[PDB]
Amino acid sequence: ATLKDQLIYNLLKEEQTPQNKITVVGVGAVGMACAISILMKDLADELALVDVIEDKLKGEMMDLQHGSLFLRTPKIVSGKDYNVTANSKLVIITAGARSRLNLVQRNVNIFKFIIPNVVKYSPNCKLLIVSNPVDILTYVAWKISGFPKNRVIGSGCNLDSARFRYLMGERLGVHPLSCHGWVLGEHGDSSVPVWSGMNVAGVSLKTLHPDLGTDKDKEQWKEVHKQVVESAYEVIKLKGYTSWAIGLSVADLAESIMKNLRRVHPVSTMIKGLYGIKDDVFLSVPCILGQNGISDLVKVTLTSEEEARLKKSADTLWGIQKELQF
Amino acid sequence: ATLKDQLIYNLLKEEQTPQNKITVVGVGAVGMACAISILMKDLADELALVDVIEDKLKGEMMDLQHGSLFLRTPKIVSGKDYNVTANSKLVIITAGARQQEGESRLNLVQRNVNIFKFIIPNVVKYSPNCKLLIVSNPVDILTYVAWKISGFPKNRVIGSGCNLDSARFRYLMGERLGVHPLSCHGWVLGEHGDSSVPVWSGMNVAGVSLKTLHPDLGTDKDKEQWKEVHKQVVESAYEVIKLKGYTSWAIGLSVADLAESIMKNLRRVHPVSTMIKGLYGIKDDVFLSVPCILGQNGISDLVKVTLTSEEEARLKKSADTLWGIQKELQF
Amino acid sequence: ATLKDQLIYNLLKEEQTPQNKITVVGVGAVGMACAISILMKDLADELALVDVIEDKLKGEMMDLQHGSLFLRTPKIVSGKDYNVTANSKLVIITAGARQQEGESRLNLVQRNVNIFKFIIPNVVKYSPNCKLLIVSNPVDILTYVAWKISGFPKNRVIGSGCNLDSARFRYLMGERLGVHPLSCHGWVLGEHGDSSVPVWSGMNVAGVSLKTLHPDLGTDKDKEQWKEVHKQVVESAYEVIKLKGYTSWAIGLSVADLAESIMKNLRRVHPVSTMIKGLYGIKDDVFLSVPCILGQNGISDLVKVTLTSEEEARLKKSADTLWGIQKELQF
Amino acid sequence: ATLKDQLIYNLLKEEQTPQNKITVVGVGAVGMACAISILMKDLADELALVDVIEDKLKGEMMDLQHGSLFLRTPKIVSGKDYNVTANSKLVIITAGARQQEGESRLNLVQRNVNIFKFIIPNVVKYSPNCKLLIVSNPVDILTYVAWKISGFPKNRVIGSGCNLDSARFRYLMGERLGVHPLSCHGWVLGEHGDSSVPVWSGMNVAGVSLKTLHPDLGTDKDKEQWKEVHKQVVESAYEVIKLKGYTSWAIGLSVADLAESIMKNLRRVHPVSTMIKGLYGIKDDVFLSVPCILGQNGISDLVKVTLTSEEEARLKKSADTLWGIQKELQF
Ligand SMILES: NC(=O)C1=CN([C@@H]2O[C@H](COP(=O)(O)OP(=O)(O)OC[C@H]3O[C@@H](n4cnc5c(N)ncnc54)[C@H](O)[C@@H]3O)[C@@H](O)[C@H]2O)C=CC1
Ligand SMILES: NC(=O)C1=CN([C@@H]2O[C@H](COP(=O)(O)OP(=O)(O)OC[C@H]3O[C@@H](n4cnc5c(N)ncnc54)[C@H](O)[C@@H]3O)[C@@H](O)[C@H]2O)C=CC1
Ligand SMILES: NC(=O)C1=CN([C@@H]2O[C@H](COP(=O)(O)OP(=O)(O)OC[C@H]3O[C@@H](n4cnc5c(N)ncnc54)[C@H](O)[C@@H]3O)[C@@H](O)[C@H]2O)C=CC1
Ligand SMILES: NC(=O)C1=CN([C@@H]2O[C@H](COP(=O)(O)OP(=O)(O)OC[C@H]3O[C@@H](n4cnc5c(N)ncnc54)[C@H](O)[C@@H]3O)[C@@H](O)[C@H]2O)C=CC1
Ligand SMILES: C[C@@H](Sc1nc(-c2ccc(Cl)c(Cl)c2)c(C#N)c(=O)[nH]1)C(=O)Nc1ccc(S(N)(=O)=O)cc1
Ligand SMILES: C[C@@H](Sc1nc(-c2ccc(Cl)c(Cl)c2)c(C#N)c(=O)[nH]1)C(=O)Nc1ccc(S(N)(=O)=O)cc1
Ligand SMILES: C[C@@H](Sc1nc(-c2ccc(Cl)c(Cl)c2)c(C#N)c(=O)[nH]1)C(=O)Nc1ccc(S(N)(=O)=O)cc1
Repeated sequence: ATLKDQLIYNLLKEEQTPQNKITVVGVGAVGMACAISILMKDLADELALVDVIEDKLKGEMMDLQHGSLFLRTPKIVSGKDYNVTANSKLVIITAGARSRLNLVQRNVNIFKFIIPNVVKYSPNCKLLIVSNPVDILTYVAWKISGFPKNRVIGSGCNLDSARFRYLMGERLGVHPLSCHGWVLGEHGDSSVPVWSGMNVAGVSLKTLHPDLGTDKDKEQWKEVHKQVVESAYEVIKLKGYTSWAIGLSVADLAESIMKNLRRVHPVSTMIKGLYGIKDDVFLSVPCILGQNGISDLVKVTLTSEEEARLKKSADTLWGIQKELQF
Repeated sequence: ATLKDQLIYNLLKEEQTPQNKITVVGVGAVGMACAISILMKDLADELALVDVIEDKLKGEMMDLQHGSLFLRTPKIVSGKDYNVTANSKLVIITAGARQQEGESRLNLVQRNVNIFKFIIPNVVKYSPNCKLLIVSNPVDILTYVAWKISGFPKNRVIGSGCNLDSARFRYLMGERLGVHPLSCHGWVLGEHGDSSVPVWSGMNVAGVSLKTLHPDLGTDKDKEQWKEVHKQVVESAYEVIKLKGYTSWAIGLSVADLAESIMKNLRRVHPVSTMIKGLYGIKDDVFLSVPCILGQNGISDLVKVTLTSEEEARLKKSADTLWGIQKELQF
Repeated sequence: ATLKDQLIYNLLKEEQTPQNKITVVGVGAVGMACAISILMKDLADELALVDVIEDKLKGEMMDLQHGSLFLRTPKIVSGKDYNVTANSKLVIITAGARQQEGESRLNLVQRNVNIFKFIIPNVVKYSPNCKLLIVSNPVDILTYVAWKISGFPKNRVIGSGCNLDSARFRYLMGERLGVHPLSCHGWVLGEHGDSSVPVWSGMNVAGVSLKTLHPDLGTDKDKEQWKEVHKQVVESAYEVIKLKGYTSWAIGLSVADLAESIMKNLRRVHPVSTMIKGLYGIKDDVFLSVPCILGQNGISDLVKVTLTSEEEARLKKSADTLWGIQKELQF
Repeated sequence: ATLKDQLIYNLLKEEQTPQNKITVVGVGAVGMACAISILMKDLADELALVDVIEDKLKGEMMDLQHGSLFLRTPKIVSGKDYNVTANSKLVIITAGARQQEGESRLNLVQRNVNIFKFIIPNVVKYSPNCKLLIVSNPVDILTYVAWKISGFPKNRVIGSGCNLDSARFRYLMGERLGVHPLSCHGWVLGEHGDSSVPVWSGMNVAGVSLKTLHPDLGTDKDKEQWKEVHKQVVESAYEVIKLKGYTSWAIGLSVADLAESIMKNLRRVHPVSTMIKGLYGIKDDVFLSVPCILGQNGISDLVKVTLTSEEEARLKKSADTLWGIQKELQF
């Protein structure tokens, strides 16, 4: 018989449906950073990669597979066909392009193909949307998939808040893990730094320093949030794109989802009902993440100005959204 | 009183050196895969990055920094100037030209040797007690070059070598046998390149010799053509390069595997590029992979593999080929 | 208008079924060491503890829970009633009675049978599809007992067997050679404890066979007395018990390693106790350790190790002894 | 030659000191919990254990060693003689007496002072530059004793203090809110144990102050009696002890978390016991818990929490009480 059969006696020939499977759709810079970060955190027992560029997709799969000895994810697969994504617990969408409106429409056209395919093979997965513009595309994925809002999550301001805490820790000489602060609302340009919640060891910086984040602030802490916004552009300008930070951010979200941790993360969720907002829009607020996606959200007390900014974002997003062609 | 002063009382200042600093030279596809892997393995308390392309360097540094919340490495720095690398315990060199589709790693010698002539003395100046881990291709030749230029004892000059080839081999073995690569044991030695040598005589699962079970294993007569598995290992980089343009993730993980053994003084055995003079009647100062014990002083010991007459001939051929190249280098 | 409602808006209250649940039955030193190791390796999303000693049980649960901030297992439960164990992927049995001075093997085994007669039906009731991992001694016999009572297929009943014996062997081997145990390979098979069998032919570093280098290895003509390494594997277990009263840490770590392969579907090879009828020469329903492929279905395959005449005879004798005892048991 | 010499060619003999060494003094339930958690977090390249009970010490050491295959800490040692602790970066003291029937609390305190009178000089002798982490109770008093005896600067003497109390508080908060403790923020400061102070103003999720949302929080008029949460923090300490006889897992995990920040120079903030003279009107040499930045040189900075008059008066009362005891201790 074969060497295998001489070496190994078989008790039974499998095979179970995937138990802890994650799919990443789009193997560009962001998708692959998510993939490697998820692999090194041992979050999945099966990883599937999808893309439309077939040679790239195969080469990325093979590169990862060659590192199998150093990982604890025993099955890595890829394909243009969504059959490879069947029974995923979590499906991460990083596909797309990176004026504006026509760009949104290009990514919407992409989602019109991707989302139905995802749902067909994993009708009960959680969807985590990373593609930009992320808040708008999370709404698009929600409408197309027909999923309940708990199962559709935008990476949203998780990255923005990580940047903010990195910058805060640099200023204070404290690890980011111990520097707490929340950036909410729209990802990117219009995000909102919640000054009232910035604290170390529960000590409110705003209470110590009333001018915190105002124009008159002798220390111009507002510049920290300015950097949060601008640093996103600077990284793209410097290396051409961003990958590592978003990959790590996404793996953190995936960790709460896959392990049912119920930690709180600022991610994009359907916010209709809050802050005078009455349109189907997705904005980041702090959400409890677990095996059922977003099960709960924190109602952050916002100032008048902060609420106004979220409202303005909602209006803008809805304005774009009600013109999109599905 | 500033906000910081209101919030935090300082007991004492003055800086201290990092305990476990790693530098990566070259922030291209390979350097950054090494960086992320090392970061996610929590091996370093400081990571330094160096490159000659200043915008790319700063951008890569910043991208990693923005991921700090999710890491356990509190300081990430970068610069074109090697002062950013001072006091490194381990310095990983990934800079230089890579082989294009259909090009041999051996075609990169002039380019990369010349780059090493600038890099290595700079590294040594700022971290005279570091271990050097060479990744740039052709890796065996460049380990020899790094060793010669640095003036380090050879224990502290390590080539990533066949750790990756052996990983690939065990991956493919595991796919054939239906076993995780961790449980499939098999060694690929010699050149990290076309002349590498699969040690059929040592392949096993649970200590059961595959060659004993299957005498034709690895030969031309083999009905299961296991030699094709080694051919796949040889061709793997070329195939991945044809498909995605370069290789990155597997070598990044391989390097982090080696870094872990060194930084944590594990004394695990890995096939890495080192001087093999004195083994198998080889008299030249040739570098290529054999199994080595890796720890805090780098390579402390070599494991002497018993090769068949056929395996030993192939290894000697690999050594002959590589020494033909090394010997013509001028320093 | 409770603080919770002011603070948190609930989107839905649904389902909430554990996806990666593990139960430990028995919270003595072994059970709790398995528990802490499993927690620190992030293997489970829910951990359940069962024992008949209620105060001890609640105390252990609370002590683990108070450490929740430092763990990534969000739900830890306990109870004397098996409803707490519902929907476990893996159920680890460390419960049983300790042998009394002068008590016969049969009397001790029978008491454990009687204990398993209460435990196993309750486990099966609540997790009909779980894998069972038996740790309780005598482990080879009690693995058989759990298989008989549960009615589970062979693949889902696993004895920790010689997993710990082999880890001890590799520690001792590593110490002699100055190599990390990860890189020292060697297999102790058959009966856990006194009658275990060291497979000298498989002992190697980097695929280099120690027996081939040193043909007297393991014999009485061996001037280096490598046989003493296996004698230490056997004696070290008793020595630890005499010194600290019990063993806990090493068994905890070994069980966590098995749980990792099972929970993550790794298909790594481990030396564990499995129903060995029809193989290695044996015709009775007995469980002994051989290298087994472990993953999400428990033991899906096993490795057929080539044994010397002596090694084979030792396994056969163990099988004869085990069946001699088992055939007298009252179920 | 020997088998070892046939198998392995040595390049280097010269060994080097362990570079990230941790010692645990006292191998009771607390000490061994600290040990296993530190081992499973890969914080140390060498672990030393010290106790006065020789058989127990050796057995614990061996049990850990036997688990080496599953660990990344290549050297574990033990001894009654403190030479085994030489060159430790961090030394964790969990050694203590047990109060006896009829014994006064002050008498028990002095018996632990007498224990430290022997331990601390020995630790200082072999690791004059280490950080001391005091866990032994009464922890705040004994941290002062260790500081006084050692002559170390305040940054290198750290009491476990309210690290555990705070972890318990966050666990309980998390249960009430249905949120992971990692995302539930709240600080218990001052004295470890009975007289600890829950800082209501700092309790939050996502930076949303519970005290602002719910002004009655932490008062007797609290319709939800959140004060009961802190009551459970103190009460649960006694309940675990009553139920299982001692506490181990939670303290061990909390100590490993502190060790992680120190060994990896993270500069995270933890509630630990430190010299507070000069704060809150306190003018005596007393150690109480406040949030401290922990890194390579121990406590480099502390956070100056804004406290209510009532909260400030509790710490002052605690300091007066502790000083009154300390001035009467016999050194
Ligand atoms: N939410 C956030 O914080 C961040 C979001 N991003 C976004 O992530 C997206 C990707 O970024 P990059 O990876 O740098 O772009 P990229 O161009 O390198 O990769 C995109 C990949 O999507 C693939 N793709 C295109 N159409 C597809 C389809 N119909 N099905 C499957 N795959 C398809 C492309 O072939 C390409 O490989 C962009 O939208 C970018 O703006 C980037 C950084 C941060
Ligand atoms: N040992 C192994 O198994 C593998 C080795 N490699 C080798 O690694 C090397 C790098 O590959 P990639 O990162 O894909 O190339 P890359 O082109 O993406 O990056 C190379 C980087 O080296 C930098 N560099 C060039 N000269 C420099 C100097 N004097 N100082 C500092 N930096 C300098 C470049 O600016 C560039 O950023 C190649 O030689 C490649 O063949 C690649 C894969 C595997
Ligand atoms: N397979 C191996 O390599 C090793 C196996 N062991 C075995 O593991 C077993 C446990 O060891 P220890 O924890 O030290 O003993 P232990 O006596 O400290 O703990 C046993 C626990 O089982 C509980 N128990 C008894 N009857 C029960 C029932 N009907 N249901 C639930 N729980 C019950 C006891 O109350 C006790 O808490 C022993 O049989 C020991 O020999 C120990 C070391 C190694
Ligand atoms: N700070 C905290 O949050 C907590 C502190 N603790 C304290 O930790 C200490 C230890 O707790 P357990 O491990 O349960 O006590 P234990 O009595 O079980 O173990 C104490 C060990 O200290 C050893 N020891 C006594 N004198 C010694 C000496 N001169 N040199 C070396 N070792 C010596 C004993 O021999 C014994 O092995 C106690 O003081 C306890 O109160 C306990 C729980 C929490
Ligand atoms: C900081 C830039 S960096 C950046 N931005 C974009 C981007 C974002 C939004 C739009 Cl509308 C367009 Cl056209 C491009 C792309 C891309 N692609 C990219 O690769 N990088 C960014 O992400 N801006 C941003 C603005 C609004 C939204 S939202 N609230 O409408 O969802 C999302 C993102
Ligand atoms: C090394 C001791 S340490 C030890 N051994 C025992 C033990 C083991 C077997 C028997 Cl038959 C008895 Cl009566 C006691 C107990 C217990 N209880 C204990 O607490 N510690 C041991 O586990 N021996 C052992 C012998 C035979 C078997 S088997 N092949 O029959 O399953 C399993 C183990
Ligand atoms: C909740 C008990 S649980 C407990 N408490 C004690 C204990 C604590 C304090 C004293 Cl003064 C005495 Cl005599 C015993 C022991 C012990 N041993 C034990 O094993 N468990 C506790 O730890 N109390 C405690 C009180 C005061 C201090 S302080 N601020 O004066 O240092 C520290 C701890």
